[PDB]
Amino acid sequence: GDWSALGKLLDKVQAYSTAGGKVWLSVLFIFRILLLGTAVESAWGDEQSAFRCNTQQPGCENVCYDKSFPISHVRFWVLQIIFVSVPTLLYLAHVFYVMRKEEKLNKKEKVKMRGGLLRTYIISILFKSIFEVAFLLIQWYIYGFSLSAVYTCKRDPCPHQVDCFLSRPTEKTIFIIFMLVVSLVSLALNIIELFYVFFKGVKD
Amino acid sequence: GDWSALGKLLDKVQAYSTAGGKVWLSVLFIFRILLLGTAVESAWGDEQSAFRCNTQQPGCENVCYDKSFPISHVRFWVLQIIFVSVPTLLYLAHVFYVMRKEEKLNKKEKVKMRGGLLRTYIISILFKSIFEVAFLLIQWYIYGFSLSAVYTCKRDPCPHQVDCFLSRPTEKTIFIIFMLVVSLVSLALNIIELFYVFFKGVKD
Amino acid sequence: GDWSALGKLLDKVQAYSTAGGKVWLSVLFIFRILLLGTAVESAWGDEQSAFRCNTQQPGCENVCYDKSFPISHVRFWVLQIIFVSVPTLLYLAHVFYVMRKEEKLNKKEKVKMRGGLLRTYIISILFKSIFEVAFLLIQWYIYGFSLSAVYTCKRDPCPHQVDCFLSRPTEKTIFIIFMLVVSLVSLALNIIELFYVFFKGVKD
Amino acid sequence: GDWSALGKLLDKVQAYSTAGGKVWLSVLFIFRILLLGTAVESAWGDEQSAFRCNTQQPGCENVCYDKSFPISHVRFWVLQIIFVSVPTLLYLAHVFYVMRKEEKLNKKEKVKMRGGLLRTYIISILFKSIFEVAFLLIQWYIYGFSLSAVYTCKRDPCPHQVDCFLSRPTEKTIFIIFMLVVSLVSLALNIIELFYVFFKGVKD
Amino acid sequence: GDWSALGKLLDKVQAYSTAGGKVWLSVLFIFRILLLGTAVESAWGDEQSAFRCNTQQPGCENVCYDKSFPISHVRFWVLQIIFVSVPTLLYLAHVFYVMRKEEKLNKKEKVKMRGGLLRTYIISILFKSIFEVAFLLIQWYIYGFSLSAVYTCKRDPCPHQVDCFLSRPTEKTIFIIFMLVVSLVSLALNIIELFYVFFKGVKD
Amino acid sequence: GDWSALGKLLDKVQAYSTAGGKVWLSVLFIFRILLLGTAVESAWGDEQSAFRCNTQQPGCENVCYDKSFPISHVRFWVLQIIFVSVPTLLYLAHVFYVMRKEEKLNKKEKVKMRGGLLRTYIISILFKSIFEVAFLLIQWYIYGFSLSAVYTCKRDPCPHQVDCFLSRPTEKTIFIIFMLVVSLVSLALNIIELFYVFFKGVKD
Repeated sequence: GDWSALGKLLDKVQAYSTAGGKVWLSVLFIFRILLLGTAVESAWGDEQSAFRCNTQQPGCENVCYDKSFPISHVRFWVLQIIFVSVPTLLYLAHVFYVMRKEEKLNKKEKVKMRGGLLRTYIISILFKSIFEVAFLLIQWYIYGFSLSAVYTCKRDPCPHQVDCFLSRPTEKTIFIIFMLVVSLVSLALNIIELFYVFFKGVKD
Repeated sequence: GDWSALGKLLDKVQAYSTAGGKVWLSVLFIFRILLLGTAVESAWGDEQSAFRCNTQQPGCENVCYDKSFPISHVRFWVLQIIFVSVPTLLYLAHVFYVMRKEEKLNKKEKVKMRGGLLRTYIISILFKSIFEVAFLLIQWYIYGFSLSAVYTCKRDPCPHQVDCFLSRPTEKTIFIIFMLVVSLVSLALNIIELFYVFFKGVKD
Repeated sequence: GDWSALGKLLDKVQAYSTAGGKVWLSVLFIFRILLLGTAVESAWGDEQSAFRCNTQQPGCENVCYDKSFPISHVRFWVLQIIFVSVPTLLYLAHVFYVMRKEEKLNKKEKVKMRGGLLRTYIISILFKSIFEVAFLLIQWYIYGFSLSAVYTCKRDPCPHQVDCFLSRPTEKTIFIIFMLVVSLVSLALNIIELFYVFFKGVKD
Repeated sequence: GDWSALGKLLDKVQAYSTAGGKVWLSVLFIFRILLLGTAVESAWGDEQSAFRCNTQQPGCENVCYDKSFPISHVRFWVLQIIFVSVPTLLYLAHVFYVMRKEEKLNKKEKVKMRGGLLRTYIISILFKSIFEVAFLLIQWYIYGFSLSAVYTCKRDPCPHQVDCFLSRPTEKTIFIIFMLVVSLVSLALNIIELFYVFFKGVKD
Repeated sequence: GDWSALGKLLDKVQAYSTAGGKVWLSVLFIFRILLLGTAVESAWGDEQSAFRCNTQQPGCENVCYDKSFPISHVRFWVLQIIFVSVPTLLYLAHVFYVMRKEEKLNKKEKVKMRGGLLRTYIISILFKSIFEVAFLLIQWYIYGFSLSAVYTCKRDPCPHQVDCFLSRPTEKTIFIIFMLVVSLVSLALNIIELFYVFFKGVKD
Repeated sequence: GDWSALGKLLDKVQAYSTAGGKVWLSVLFIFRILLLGTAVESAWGDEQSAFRCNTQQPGCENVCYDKSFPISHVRFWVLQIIFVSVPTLLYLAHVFYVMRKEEKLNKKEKVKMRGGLLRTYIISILFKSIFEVAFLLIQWYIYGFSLSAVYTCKRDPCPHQVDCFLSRPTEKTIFIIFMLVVSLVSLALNIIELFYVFFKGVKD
């Protein structure tokens, strides 16, 4: 899919944010949206075609593939990258609205966070952090962080137990670890950014 | 398909609309057209190929797949997103026409909704609301909001009853719930926007 | 295929046409070219692969698929949208030529249809109307407006009669009805536009 | 393939050519390059996959498909549209070179075909005409203008005679007739353009 | 693949090169990069799928297809078009560097090849010529300029000799001849260009 | 995938870097990102489909294909081209920040590496070199630089030993050698660039 919608929006916020916001925008840009279109989208290509279980009964393969995979991981990461990118837009909307109000009000005759922009900023960073830890918790709860080559399936209308074999488990586990460590360092960067901003705000 | 037709049209209306109109345009932009191209278009890929019923008779699979699915859900959502996006264009057309008439008439020597723009605005929001509830009612009438893995098919030229097995029911039900809740909060946002505008119009 | 050839041409005519011409250009833009790329192009994907007749003889399927379908409907609509879009270009060419001649002639020292532009306008609308009714008549003559799921085929080198089963008849009939009603309201809009223009031309 | 190479070149010649050159550029633009990307490129999709002959011998199908088709028609039309578009570029190159020489020479202190531009113009139109009739003659010599559904193949390593069945003969014959009549009216337009230009050149 | 990297680079050299350089850039533009994306990329589509040898042993087909084809021809032409396009970039780099040095040095208070630009020019043309004849020599050494329909394969783990049948030999031989004659006239154009430039350089 | 993210970033650094940095940016541009989209992405197309081992047991092919290939080479090169392109961005970020600070500070009333830019420059080149040699060492440790046509597989649930046959080993080994020699000359260029810069820095 095309990812040139947000760019004409995240570029405009890359004019009047702090340096930690700029480097977080840069890592979100170059390490997630770029990685998702390039290679990790190709690896999930032959998802259901190469999947195979050892039986002769018709239609058991679809049920076992369903029970193994509630969702593919790519659409999970896309929902994650949508939900971590909503709650920073309203900060841009608020500063754009108050800049418009400033340019309206001053003519009846820089950037400095004061008054309420601190509040919007900290609740935006808090929402980003809690969405991050929520998505990571859900991914650990459902899938874990390893994929075995052999799966045991125990669902109707198949007989008692069947064995199924995936396709490319190693590469997928590698990319799962990679997206995990990217999410981890993004959370750590947000935490140290909020810590530095609060320290400078109590220092001034 | 390409979705860069309307953008050169919905951008121009994102200059002189109210804030509720701006946030509704933003959610229609980022949560529907972006979601439709990215991931939910991929999941309906192997629609008819992976579909399978348990028989030996030729050609029964096409009839049972037809009787199960009158339309795919993606084309239904595309028709929905067309019909909720027509009746806001004529508001832009009317304000563009009267702005042209203003710029023609004033030289023979902002934005403020007065006279008839209230009427066009409220009938546009009313048409959007009734189209929304009509599409949601039709989707509840035909499909429901859950998909069973096993379907029973009872059509000629197949014998009496046959069983059919779909592909990925869980992920599709998840995305159905997701589009449902997006439509619900869009309707609620339109209702509270019209309520606020009528309250300010009787307040002034 | 790419549809960004005409746009740099139909945009230029969307500067100096009447309001009925503008709304006809808008409906031709948003309801045909947009609909053709998005969803109805996907539904004709597995056209010949899913087609199947009940025999054991090799090669009968191609002959029966040929006799059922002289052309696919999508290429028929593309030829229709080409032939309804040629005879409006020469109006733009004529007004561009006479505007160039005006800008050449005036310097040797708006828009108002006078002299011959009425003639070009009415013959353009007449050609559009007769091409519309010709294409609709041909589509009714060959295909009708419904598709049965079962077809009886009676051609060599197959034996006497064979039965064939299509793929997704319901969705295709829905989209056929949709393109029909779009063509109908386009013809009605052109007729009422010409009626209004002739009434204003005899009123003045 | 992408067809946005020549456009940044045929647009520049659509500033200082005659009206017959402009309408020939317009028909070459809208009726060939647009038609080739949109629909007629889709119809040649399942070219070799759906092709089938009635035997049990391995590998005969490739030899019979080769002997039936020296080239597909689409690549033949692409070579035709390249060879009819080369010998008009050097006219633009010559007028650009002499316009550069004019702008160099005049400062040491419109368009009017005089001197040698007549010669370049008539040899360009002559080369376009002879390439057109050469390509049409070759297409009539090899293929004819009709496709039978059944073909008889008589090549080693197949036994004596075999029968082969194509895919969609009717639609392909329709598009062959269409490209033929487009080429015919292009040749007639070039001839009447050269006739009018020579008549005006002997009239002056 | 996308070929809009070099264009923003070969366009800039199409401002200050000689006329033979301009026509060589034009033929390299319109007859190679355009031809490679359009049609000849489609013909190598079903490369390995339609390939077939007559045996019952598993896996022999991959070994015989490997021994027949060290590389496909398209990737060979892509490497050729990279290696004939590197050694002209440094000429642009040198003239850009010395133009920058001129614009730096003159303000401390056209194009004319003098001093060392002759040397860079002749070694660039020499490198282009020797790379051209090297690639053509290698292509004649490995493949020849004709493809038989039947191939005899003599490799382990297949038994003694097997026969293999290609797909579309005639069309591929046609395009091989076409790329050959394009390379030949490019080499001849470079030779006559260098001859004319040296003749004018000894004439002055 | 799209590779037009970094371009709007590596272009901006191609304004104020040294000549060795410019030619390294040029070779990274034209010989890696261009080569990866064009041809070497096509050759890894039928990766798992054409792979085949000689057995009758179900599902052994996926396990043997997994044990042969931990990752495909293309995604390995993509991770390499990401990790060699991160540690040059912060140099641009630092010079942009200090140029902004210069333009802020000077108004309270070229490029010359002094103070700390030397330090950032040498640690950037050092990080690029060590990442290059690390990736090359890992590729030599896992794969080697040759691919045999026949592989012996010794994993459960297959019986004792099985033989597997790849697809196109020769072309893949050629491209492996090609990417190897490109990486080698990139490392050598970085080394001689740092040597020249340190020699000029101790010369001044």
